[PDB]
Amino acid sequence: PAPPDQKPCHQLQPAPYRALSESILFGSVDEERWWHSTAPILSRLLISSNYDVDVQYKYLSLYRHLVLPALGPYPQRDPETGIIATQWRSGMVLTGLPIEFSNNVARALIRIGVDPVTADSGTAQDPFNTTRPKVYLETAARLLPGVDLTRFYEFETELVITKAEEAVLQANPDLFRSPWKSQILTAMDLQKSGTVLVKAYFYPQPKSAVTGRSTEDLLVNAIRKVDREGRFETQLANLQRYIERRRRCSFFPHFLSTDLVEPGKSRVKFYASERHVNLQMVEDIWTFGGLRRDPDALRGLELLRHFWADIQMREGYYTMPRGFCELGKSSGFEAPMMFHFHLDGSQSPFPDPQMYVCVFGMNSRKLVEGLTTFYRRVGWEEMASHYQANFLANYPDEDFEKAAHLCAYVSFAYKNGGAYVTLYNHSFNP
Amino acid sequence: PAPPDQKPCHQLQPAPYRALSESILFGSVDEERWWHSTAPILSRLLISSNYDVDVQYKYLSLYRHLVLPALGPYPQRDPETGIIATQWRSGMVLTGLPIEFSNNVARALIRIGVDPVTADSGTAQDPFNTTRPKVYLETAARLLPGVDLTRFYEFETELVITKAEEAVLQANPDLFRSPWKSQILTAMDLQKSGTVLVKAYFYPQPKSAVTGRSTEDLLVNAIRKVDREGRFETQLANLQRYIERRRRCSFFPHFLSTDLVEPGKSRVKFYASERHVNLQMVEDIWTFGGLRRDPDALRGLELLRHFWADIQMREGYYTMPRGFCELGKSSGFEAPMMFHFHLDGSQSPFPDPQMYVCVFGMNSRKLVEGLTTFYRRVGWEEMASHYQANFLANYPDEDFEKAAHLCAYVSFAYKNGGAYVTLYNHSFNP
Ligand SMILES: [Cl-]
Ligand SMILES: [Cl-]
Ligand SMILES: [Cl-]
Ligand SMILES: [Cl-]
Ligand SMILES: [Cl-]
Ligand SMILES: [Cl-]
Ligand SMILES: [Cl-]
Ligand SMILES: [Cl-]
Repeated sequence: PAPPDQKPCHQLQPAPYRALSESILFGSVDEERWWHSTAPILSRLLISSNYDVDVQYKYLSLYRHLVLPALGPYPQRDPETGIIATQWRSGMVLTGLPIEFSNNVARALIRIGVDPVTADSGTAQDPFNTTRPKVYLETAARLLPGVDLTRFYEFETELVITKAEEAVLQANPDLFRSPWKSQILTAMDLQKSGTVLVKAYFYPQPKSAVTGRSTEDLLVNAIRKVDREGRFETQLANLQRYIERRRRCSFFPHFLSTDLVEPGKSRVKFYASERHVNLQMVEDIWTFGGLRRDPDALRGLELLRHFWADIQMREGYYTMPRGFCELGKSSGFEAPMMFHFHLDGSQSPFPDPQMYVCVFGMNSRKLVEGLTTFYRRVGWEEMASHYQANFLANYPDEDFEKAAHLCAYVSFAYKNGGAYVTLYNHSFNP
Repeated sequence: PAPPDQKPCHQLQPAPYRALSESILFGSVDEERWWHSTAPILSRLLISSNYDVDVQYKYLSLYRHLVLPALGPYPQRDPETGIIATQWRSGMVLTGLPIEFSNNVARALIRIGVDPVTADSGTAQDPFNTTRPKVYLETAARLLPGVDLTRFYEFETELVITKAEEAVLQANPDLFRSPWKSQILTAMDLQKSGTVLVKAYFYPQPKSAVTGRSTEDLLVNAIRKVDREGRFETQLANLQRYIERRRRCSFFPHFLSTDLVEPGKSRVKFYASERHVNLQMVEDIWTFGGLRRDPDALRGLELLRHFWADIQMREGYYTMPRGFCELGKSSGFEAPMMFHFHLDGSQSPFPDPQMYVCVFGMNSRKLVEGLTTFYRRVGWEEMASHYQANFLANYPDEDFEKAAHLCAYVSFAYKNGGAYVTLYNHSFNP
């Protein structure tokens, strides 16, 4: 596993962002303000991760053309409270913003997470944001080669509410009281070659409310129905058997995601949240109750233990987040830990697990110091030396003694004898 | 005078053009087809002229955002004749296309000439294209720093028809029978630093038709009225005295152009067409009847003589162009020679002349061979070696035994002890 690139880039206006900024005519004030609040962070991420210049420009232009209009209204500041939020509170970030850039610091790859929204999203005209995500994926599909939507349609049919089911949730608003209303989210994985890999995420909590089927049964029946070839059947069965063991409760099946490629090559990730945030519970999940203890499983768990200590995670029993914690809102915010399970079409009996720890509310500078300690432990030299100062460079006017919102989640997997660490960070500067 | 850069670039899809092409969503089919027919030529021009990568992207993006929508309907092919034209026939090129990229091969600088048009331009809704150029310059002005429109307004008021005068030309179409209907044209000079210098050109032949004032009196009264400080007064007077000498006819005042900067720093170029295309007439104009024979004037004229022979220009008496010669139309096309006079605000008694020879209808490959001979004569080594193959690389599928439309005009001046040569070339690939 070749160590990740990390070049320094602290510049407040990186050259590609300026070059485009001085050339773009925006047909919307919102698109213009979004750009100036996020494009500098994207541009820095791209040059620090050592993407080629041509590819930097491809992606900043794509950001401009495809993403900006899908971000909807620019966030607004409350005069007296100072809190800055958008009317639709996205399930993608705890700040509720519809945009997030994530940094795979094991490979130096950037991903753009987008909750496609309109001015009507959240309001009476569209209270569950049904159509705009689809339109976004459809547009991405015609623009971007290799983007195959067959998996999205199959899951949309099973996992997203129909127009009648909406009416039931409008007529009777007591049946779905959660403010987390996002059904679909998107992600574009930006490869070094210029190719974009698109993923869709499905959150069927509203379909659950209207049909009386639990989130688990929806996810599993969905996956099981779409899986014609039965490539996921073994891993899925054993994940179910594990969720069964756990129910006989703190483990909660939450959502899934799928890639958008040829069906017989497609791969799904099943997400579950866990509220006992402690290292004995991580082992239980990581090893499926001690059933999955091959060398690779245990070697990864030893390293997971090192990671957990290095970033200084606190143990605890943490309940699902009450509302949101938007910019201006104060965080020491505590939330649940999370796992995805990778249904990969291999012959492995168990799908590969990936841990997501919510670090939102932990001092972000401190957290990144702990990560640096971890980068050194695994010999990621360039990243050890340069990442922290690139991290802080994205939040120029911010106070890092108080700031605990800059990193929201960190994920850990073990792939090819190596740690895989991804930071999900604050992607917005007013 | 430091010799011009010229790097080779023969690639059919240069990297910046691909990078943008794979990222742009076009809200118009016309903008999309325009882009694919012209952006490769612009991208090649920019890398051969050795512009920085960031600046290449600034300008290709600007092309995309500001220019593409101003090009109006994509040109259409006639099934039986094969001729390819746009409904509005632009006065900017003999092909009638609203776009032209010109190459200053003395400095390696590119300029974008644009005739801003809509789907309505030329038709009953807008037969003289009055508003769209203004809108373009106004948009460029808010986008681009340093663009000052005070000069444009002053000349627009004097030189472009009012809405009543239009009505007179519609009601009575016999009063203006010329198909050259463009009143305003634009040019963006792309500097190496990233700064864009915008010029406006004014063609008052229609205002002439409705007011009964000759083109000359319009141009001179216009310049004279706008010139508060009297910076142009001496050069203008002597140019008039010369036009007077010539009338007492083949010399014809045609149009002017102005830069768009601070007024007291502004500079105008007065254009006139000459139909005795021969070297004795060039001397007469160049030296204002033998009144302007300082060493710089005569040293430039010696070099002009070399240029004229090297590109193998044919002498002759040539009358103004009857209609257009569009793509698919056959050229050995003969047209008038042309001169501009640079009213520069200096203390010189005479404004600097610049010759424009119409080479449209001369074999373009042959012409560029003759230019290469000229580049060598003046020691422009890189340009001598690489320009021809960069020229031909812009017209990939074309036959260069017949092709005489690829270069339309070539201009010659003498600035700072050195030749200044600019090619005005075909900027479109179907
Ligand atoms: Cl590079
Ligand atoms: Cl429906
Ligand atoms: Cl149902
Ligand atoms: Cl803390
Ligand atoms: Cl460069
Ligand atoms: Cl008017
Ligand atoms: Cl008048
Ligand atoms: Cl010839």
